[PDB]
Amino acid sequence: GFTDYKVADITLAAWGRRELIIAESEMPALMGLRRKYAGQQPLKGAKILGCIHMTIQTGVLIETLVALGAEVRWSSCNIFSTQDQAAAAIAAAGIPVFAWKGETEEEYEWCIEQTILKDGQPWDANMVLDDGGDLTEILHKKYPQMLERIHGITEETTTGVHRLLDMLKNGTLKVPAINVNDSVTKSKNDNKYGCRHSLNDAIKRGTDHLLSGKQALVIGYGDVGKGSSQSLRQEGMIVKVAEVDPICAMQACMDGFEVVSPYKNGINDGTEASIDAALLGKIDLIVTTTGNVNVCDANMLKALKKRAVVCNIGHFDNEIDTAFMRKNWAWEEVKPQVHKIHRTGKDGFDAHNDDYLILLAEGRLVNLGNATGHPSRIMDGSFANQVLAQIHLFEQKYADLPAAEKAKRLSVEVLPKKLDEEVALEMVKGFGGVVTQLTPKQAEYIGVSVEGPFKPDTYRY
Amino acid sequence: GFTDYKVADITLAAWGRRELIIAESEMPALMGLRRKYAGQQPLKGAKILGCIHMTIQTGVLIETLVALGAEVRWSSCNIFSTQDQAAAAIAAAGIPVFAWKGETEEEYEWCIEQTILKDGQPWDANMVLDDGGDLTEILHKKYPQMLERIHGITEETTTGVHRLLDMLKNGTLKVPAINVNDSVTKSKNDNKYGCRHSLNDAIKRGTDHLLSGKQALVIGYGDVGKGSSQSLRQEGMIVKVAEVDPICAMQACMDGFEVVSPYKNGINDGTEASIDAALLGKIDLIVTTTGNVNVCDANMLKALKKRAVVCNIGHFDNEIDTAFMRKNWAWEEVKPQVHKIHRTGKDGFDAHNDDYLILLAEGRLVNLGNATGHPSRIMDGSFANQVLAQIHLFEQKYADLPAAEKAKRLSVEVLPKKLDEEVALEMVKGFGGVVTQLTPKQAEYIGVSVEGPFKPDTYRY
Amino acid sequence: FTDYKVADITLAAWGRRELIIAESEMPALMGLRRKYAGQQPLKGAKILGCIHMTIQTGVLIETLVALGAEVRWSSCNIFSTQDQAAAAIAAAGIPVFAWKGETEEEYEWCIEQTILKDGQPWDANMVLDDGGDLTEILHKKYPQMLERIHGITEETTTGVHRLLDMLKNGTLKVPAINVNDSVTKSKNDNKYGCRHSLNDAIKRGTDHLLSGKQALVIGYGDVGKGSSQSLRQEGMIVKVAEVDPICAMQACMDGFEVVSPYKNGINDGTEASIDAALLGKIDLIVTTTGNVNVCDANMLKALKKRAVVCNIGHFDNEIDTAFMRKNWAWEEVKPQVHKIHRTGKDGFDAHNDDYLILLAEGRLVNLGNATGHPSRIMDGSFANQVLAQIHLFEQKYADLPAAEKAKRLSVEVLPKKLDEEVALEMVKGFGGVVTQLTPKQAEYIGVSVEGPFKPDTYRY
Amino acid sequence: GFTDYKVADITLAAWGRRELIIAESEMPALMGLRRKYAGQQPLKGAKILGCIHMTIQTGVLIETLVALGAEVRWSSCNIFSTQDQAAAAIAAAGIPVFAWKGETEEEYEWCIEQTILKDGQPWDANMVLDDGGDLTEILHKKYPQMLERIHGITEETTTGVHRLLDMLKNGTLKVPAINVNDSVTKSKNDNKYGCRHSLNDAIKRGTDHLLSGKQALVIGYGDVGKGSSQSLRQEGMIVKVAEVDPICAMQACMDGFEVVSPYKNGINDGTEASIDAALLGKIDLIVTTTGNVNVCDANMLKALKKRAVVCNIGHFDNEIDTAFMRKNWAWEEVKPQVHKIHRTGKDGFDAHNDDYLILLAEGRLVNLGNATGHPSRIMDGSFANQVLAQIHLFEQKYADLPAAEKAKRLSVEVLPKKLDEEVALEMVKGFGGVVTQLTPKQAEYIGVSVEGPFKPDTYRY
Ligand SMILES: NC(=O)c1ccc[n+]([C@@H]2O[C@H](COP(=O)([O-])OP(=O)(O)OC[C@H]3O[C@@H](n4cnc5c(N)ncnc54)[C@H](O)[C@@H]3O)[C@@H](O)[C@H]2O)c1
Ligand SMILES: NC(=O)c1ccc[n+]([C@@H]2O[C@H](COP(=O)([O-])OP(=O)(O)OC[C@H]3O[C@@H](n4cnc5c(N)ncnc54)[C@H](O)[C@@H]3O)[C@@H](O)[C@H]2O)c1
Ligand SMILES: NC(=O)c1ccc[n+]([C@@H]2O[C@H](COP(=O)([O-])OP(=O)(O)OC[C@H]3O[C@@H](n4cnc5c(N)ncnc54)[C@H](O)[C@@H]3O)[C@@H](O)[C@H]2O)c1
Ligand SMILES: NC(=O)c1ccc[n+]([C@@H]2O[C@H](COP(=O)([O-])OP(=O)(O)OC[C@H]3O[C@@H](n4cnc5c(N)ncnc54)[C@H](O)[C@@H]3O)[C@@H](O)[C@H]2O)c1
Ligand SMILES: Nc1ncnc2[nH]cnc12
Ligand SMILES: Nc1ncnc2[nH]cnc12
Ligand SMILES: [K+]
Ligand SMILES: [K+]
Ligand SMILES: [K+]
Ligand SMILES: [K+]
Repeated sequence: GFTDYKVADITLAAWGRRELIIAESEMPALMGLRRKYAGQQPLKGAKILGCIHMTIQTGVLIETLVALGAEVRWSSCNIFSTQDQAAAAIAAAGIPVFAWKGETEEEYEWCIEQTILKDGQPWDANMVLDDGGDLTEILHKKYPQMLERIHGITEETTTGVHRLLDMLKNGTLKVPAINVNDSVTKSKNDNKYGCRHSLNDAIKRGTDHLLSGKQALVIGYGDVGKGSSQSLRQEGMIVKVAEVDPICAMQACMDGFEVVSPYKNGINDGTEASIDAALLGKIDLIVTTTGNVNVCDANMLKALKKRAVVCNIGHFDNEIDTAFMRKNWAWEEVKPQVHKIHRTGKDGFDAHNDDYLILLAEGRLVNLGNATGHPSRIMDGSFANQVLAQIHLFEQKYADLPAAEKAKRLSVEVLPKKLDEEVALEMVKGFGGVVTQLTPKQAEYIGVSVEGPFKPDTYRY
Repeated sequence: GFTDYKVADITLAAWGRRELIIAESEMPALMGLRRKYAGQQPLKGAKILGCIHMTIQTGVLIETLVALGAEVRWSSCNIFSTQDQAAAAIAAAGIPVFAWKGETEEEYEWCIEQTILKDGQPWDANMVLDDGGDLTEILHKKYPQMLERIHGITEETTTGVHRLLDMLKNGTLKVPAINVNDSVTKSKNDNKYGCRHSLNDAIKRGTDHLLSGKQALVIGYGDVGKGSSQSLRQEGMIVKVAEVDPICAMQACMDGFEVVSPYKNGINDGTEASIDAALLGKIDLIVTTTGNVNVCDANMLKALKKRAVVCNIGHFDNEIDTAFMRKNWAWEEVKPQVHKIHRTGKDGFDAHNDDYLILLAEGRLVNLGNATGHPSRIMDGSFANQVLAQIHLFEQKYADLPAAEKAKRLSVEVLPKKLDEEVALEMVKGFGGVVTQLTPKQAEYIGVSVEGPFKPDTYRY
Repeated sequence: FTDYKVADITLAAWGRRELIIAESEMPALMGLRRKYAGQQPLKGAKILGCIHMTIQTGVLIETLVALGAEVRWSSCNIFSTQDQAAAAIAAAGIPVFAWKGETEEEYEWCIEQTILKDGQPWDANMVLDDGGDLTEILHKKYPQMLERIHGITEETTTGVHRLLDMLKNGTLKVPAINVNDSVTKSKNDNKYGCRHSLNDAIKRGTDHLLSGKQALVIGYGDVGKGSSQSLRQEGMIVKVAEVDPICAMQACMDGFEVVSPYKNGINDGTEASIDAALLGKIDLIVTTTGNVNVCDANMLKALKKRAVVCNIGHFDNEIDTAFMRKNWAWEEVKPQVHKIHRTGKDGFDAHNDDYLILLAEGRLVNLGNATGHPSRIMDGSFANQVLAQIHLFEQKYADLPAAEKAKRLSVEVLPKKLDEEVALEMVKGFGGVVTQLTPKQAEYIGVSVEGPFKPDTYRY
Repeated sequence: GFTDYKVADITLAAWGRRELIIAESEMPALMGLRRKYAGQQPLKGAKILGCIHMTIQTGVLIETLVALGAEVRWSSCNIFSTQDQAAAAIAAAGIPVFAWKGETEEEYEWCIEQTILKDGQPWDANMVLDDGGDLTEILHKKYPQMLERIHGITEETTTGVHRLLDMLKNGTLKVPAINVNDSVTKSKNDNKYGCRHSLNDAIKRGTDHLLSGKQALVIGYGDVGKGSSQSLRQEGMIVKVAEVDPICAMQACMDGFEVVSPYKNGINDGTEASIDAALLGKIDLIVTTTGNVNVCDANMLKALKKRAVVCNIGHFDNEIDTAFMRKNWAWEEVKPQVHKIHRTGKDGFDAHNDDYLILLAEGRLVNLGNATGHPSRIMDGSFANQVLAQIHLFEQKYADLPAAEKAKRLSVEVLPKKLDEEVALEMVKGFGGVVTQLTPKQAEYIGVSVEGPFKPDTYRY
């Protein structure tokens, strides 16, 4: 009689299990780790708080951690990203999970709290796995005593790493962390190619709009913006790219994109006069990818072409001034996570009004909100890194170390390149790719071991 | 009465000057450096030994250094890469240059020595600009006393940087260097997009082969191999990629390439039996991009499809076992830098034999050997970095330090990210791109200064 | 009003919301609605319609109605209905018999409910068909009804083939317009529609990464061309099979390796003829041919473990699914997604690794596992349908003297001038601006400034 | 003692022959016709006037017609399209050819005349092969008596076909013609894919400009415009497309291009006010592809961005108003077939003026003028069709019919689909493609013969 969970519909469990069994065949690096370490049980004694999108892919990560000996308590890190059949299958396996698609903000907080508390008292957690830093933030602000027992944080995504680095800079980070994002088999796989697969996927499921021949503006051209621009361009959109980083803008130009600013001369003075109204009046689709605040602002929303689609694929919804739209314009739900925003006014709308925007996932991460996020074979790389980072920090046992040794180890680190390569090798074999072996003379010639690592730590790929 | 040069044909100078004037309009970063620094003359007193392909683009580099106060003596770093109209225009401007297309190895060594020796004695050089490390090697081995007076080396390319780091670890490097290669506006501009532009260019000029629908094998998937693979795929080739680095192989898979090895199970035991004969007998074009030795070896060459094209776009011709082909097979020159290599024997050939390979540029860098290398607007980035690096090491005056101080200063460094971004900004403006400026609130939100730098040094782009 | 059968009438409001959006995506269709509503050119038309009951078909239906027609509608595929579209049409008072997931028997029942009203043949006088099933039932089972019918407007390649065989045999009883071969249909819908919707359906069904994986597309006509591009743009390594060497030449020039599932291309019915090495490397096979058994039993036995199998041609007999029902065990993953266990027929190991994934039980995959073509592409096809319906209805074939009937009993396409007028409205929908020839320029190339701009021989 | 030719340099013949031998291995359909028909000499007694770009590819066509029994007298159909080594190799083989790169207009006419006249009298020609209709026109206008002996014309290109169809409409065409252009293995191969290969090739050879990230305007989107647009887009240009045909414009939208007009509201009223100045002011490259007159007019040239490249890949140079530019602006030759046009006036130019355009090949066919036109493997399809068309008409012997029978036989027709398919099969096999054979049951199912043809004649591919 297991009841230590909360999900939308437990009867979806059999369906979730069927898709988990498929996903395992799409995840050779993660499953290779499961088979490699199952006998050693390197996570025996680990008690992991996890906060990441409760998808089928996260399901395979959860069961790998458990198979290596960990206990876990799990929530999603976004209100719309849970796949309810994934959550059901995890709960039906006797694993505490608190997640459903379509949580309210209040419910989202409650779900994180259900992982932190067991039977009304703080759980004796000793490890954290996080995506975006929400669970990390709640622990440091509301449950600081628990961090006295926690050996480390393994953080999934660019935004959460930024939050960790700010805490470290400020002296407020209480436990060490591994930046899982900046493994090459994560950042340059998940962040870029994941969004390539899943951005156009989400726009199609939400609107079924033809994309070919239409105009797109992508705000940002980091890993997520590069992959997002590709997602649209490969469908035949005419893509323009905005950037504040001239190196990233240089890449956009060389990649065949016109680089433009929403603001005249690139200068936002906060008034409508600084908006490039002619440019925005021609845009059919705007996608924010920055990790920054208010990069699709109210004046931009006022100027967009009628019936433009607006969405965000960065971690948080404040990339888009949705608060402005809630205050001033009338929202018509088309179907879950698809809203028409009628720019004619606040109090009601004409069902046949033509002056509206279409907002996807209420500005939340659109690939997870309106589709299923990244595919299993991409998340394979990210979640193999997650498992290796959990093992490394749990084995280090930071919480047990004397104070002077803790001080040596209070940092935010990445996994060694050798492990990055071993993850990548299993991914390549999943495609049937064959990696060539250096001869001894060739390895000597370029100064590497036949076994790698093959690049210096400075290398950017 | 200027005679301090050696070029193919001085009457080509007018043509070269016409193309330099065009190249100037395509190189806004370099020309902005001219405008900003000409009055300050930051290279007054600099005496630069330069060794880099004597192209039109290098001409704009040379005249920028001169305009900023330097004296130079120049040679090419490859026997086939000079553009004779560029060499003549430089010589006609009264600048010492020793370079022509189609040098012999002996003539190549002689041309570097004419830069080192003025009127039969060592020139009082104090700066070095190099591409591949050949001039750097000759100074260290044959003219070590000249390095006592030299403040620095600015090294252009990956292979050259590797040779500098080898000297550094072995204690044999005598002066500090700036690794120009690893600016992002160099490595992820020049090395990649430059080869994208110029690889298919050179193959068309040399053979005029249709590439669409034919089978290519690219050896390597670093920056050069990435750009080379794109060069061929965008023409419609079916491109397969070989790699020893699993992370680079993972990128090739995700980029939509099949990853294969010339060797059964990737195991290169040196026998004919290890060659995947079925694979190589399907290949119409093989391109080496590795910076490594013998990656298109004798047994691969024996197995290639009849009439396959063989070429190299890494720095040195030993990527391909051309020595084996010289010893065993008969060479028929089609035209300069295009040879049919008849696998029927050494003593002569049937003019209508069908069993031959086509080798481009005798295995030397094919984009420079059979076309004109990278275009001006791409080399703008590389050569703006070269000029900033020359100013930086010349201002630092390493040669004037005491022995104790030199030891603490001897290093291989990259330019700071702020300068990398400033180069990028000028390139983007050259495309008409408009970079957005952060608001103060946005800059505070992501933790950067509004003027940049916008990324931590760990960032890979 | 009860003259309908849909899955769930309460989905009507949602369907109406999506119709209002689709109208903004269909400028050609809505321009026709606006130009002709006053003249009511379809007043008196009674149209039997058999085509995928999607949101896009809904806008087509309501354009016909807005021009004066009455209609009775069914879907031409058991899996292609969008239930919210069908509910919206039924809620508008329009007879529609269609839901997602019909059995074959329900499929036939639905078409019969359009043909019969109150248990006797409806007084139909026009037909709109997609694939020829409704056309075939009328000729075989209700030939008297064709006495009153002025024509058929047929949507798709397979349906046109069937019309041309009847005309050659002398069994076609009413004239037809081949809507498929308008350029704004064939070279828009058949190609770019599959480009948009094939990778869409495979992602919805499996959520598989496609980049880096190996695909085999069988056929390189308009659907194979668009299908190949749908996969290649995702980063698949796509190989193409063809029996037509001209289409094969295009596949080569477009950057694809052209291969055959059979050694030297010879399909002699033996396992020995299968290129097992080739098929053992394929992660995805898509059939696009309109032919029979082009992914046969022996190919299915030879495919790489866990390969995805689907069909985007009109009919499911492109794949030998009957063989798979007879011999292997089907595990439903979710609706229209089945694991087919090649370990035997009775039962399966839930952790078996030797299975295929079949999408939509071999039926049209873009419609079965996603929503088919997007509104802005279907705008072109369905504007041609409206013009074709108008033309044949105005011609009044069933009312002509027999000598006039004999002169008009044929299968035709719409004139090129109308094809250009549909395209112009599509281009304006993108914000494109077409340039007007000057008089000197028109004279130089020998066209009217108004068009048509190409001879009828032109292939685009 | 063979002197019946005129070429630039007969000593280039050995080089021409090496390239011909390579070309033969790239042209399997054409070489297969040599083998299939050599024994039967189907062209014995044929005397062919040939007028088509005197390239290496035309050399293989010429020697195929001779290998099947024909005599020929040849000229080029453009003043810049000849490869002088091809012309030399043909002359040295004893074949009358009159063609060199860089002819004047007067020399161009003289060369056609030398094919028509032998020893000062009309040659006893009985077949015509033409590219663009210039030879056809001269025959009909100046030598009409010769057409009483000619069995037919085989015309290569769209513009020539239009000129034939005009004559047929007016009743002035004197002999029947094969429209070679409209074989699928010609129009959808040569016109489209040939320009894909060779347009960016010629722009690189002429300017060495980076194309990635720059703005192009392509006028026309028929077969040449489709292939030209792809040539630029695949290099990373941002390509805009103009059309007068809404169906073709629809295809450009769906192919991912923005469709624009040089004129406001698309209305070309001949004034400067009609020009979309903001559009033209941002274009780096304009390419005319139409076969129409003055589609890049004087007001467009005045409005173009400084230093834009201007070129034409349609058959005739009047697509561009170069006459306006000769009459008003100063031309500066960069190198052969590359001119800077200084918009500062007619009376000289400043060597450092920035207000110029770059014109390639003086407005003539840019792929043939600045590079080598289409590659051998593409011209294989076109010229295999030419050979079959020559046999077809020659074996039908129109010139021997009475006038009343000629009238019924006079037509402009395409080759039957069966021959088109047979050419295509040979092209596919040259790539190593394997075509599948229908079973009897499948052939019956779709209503075709196992041997084909596989499509109705209405099919558009
Ligand atoms: N939805 C997903 O599946 C997914 C996956 C990975 C990461 N993410 C999230 O996406 C966001 C971006 O991640 P990333 O890895 O690409 O980070 P990144 O740093 O590589 O890229 C962000 C880019 O935004 C640019 N930018 C910032 N402010 C801008 C502005 N005002 N205008 C234009 N450009 C601006 C920056 O210059 C930078 O290049 C983060 O929130 C990250 O956590 C989402
Ligand atoms: N021609 C040009 O214009 C040009 C431009 C820049 C650099 N280069 C030269 O190109 C070479 C490569 O430069 P880079 O910047 O790409 O270096 P890189 O280190 O980024 O890439 C070289 C790649 O080769 C791979 N490799 C090594 N041995 C291999 C083998 N046996 N088989 C397969 N792959 C193997 C490595 O794993 C690596 O990824 C260097 O010589 C560099 O100087 C040439
Ligand atoms: N799903 C959709 O939305 C959609 C859209 C339009 C048409 N269709 C259907 O798709 C099918 C194809 O339509 P089309 O317009 O592309 O037809 P098409 O005639 O243009 O193409 C079919 C191609 O298949 C090839 N082929 C035939 N038998 C083959 C075999 N055994 N192996 C390999 N290739 C073979 C033919 O040579 C031909 O080129 C028809 O059934 C049509 O009605 C589906
Ligand atoms: N250079 C080459 O190698 C090569 C190869 C084949 C053909 N050609 C020549 O190229 C030209 C085009 O041939 P094609 O086969 O593409 O013909 P096409 O009829 O298929 O296409 C020309 C297109 O130009 C469009 N057009 C006409 N006037 C226009 C205007 N004012 N503005 C915009 N678009 C306009 C027409 O609508 C048409 O679609 C002809 O002269 C042909 O002989 C050149
Ligand atoms: N499918 C997925 N599961 C978990 N985290 C993700 N981030 C992006 N896609 C994801
Ligand atoms: N055009 C060029 N000039 C100088 N060095 C180069 N390296 C690559 N291309 C080059
Ligand atoms: K997923
Ligand atoms: K160059
Ligand atoms: K749809
Ligand atoms: K050529």
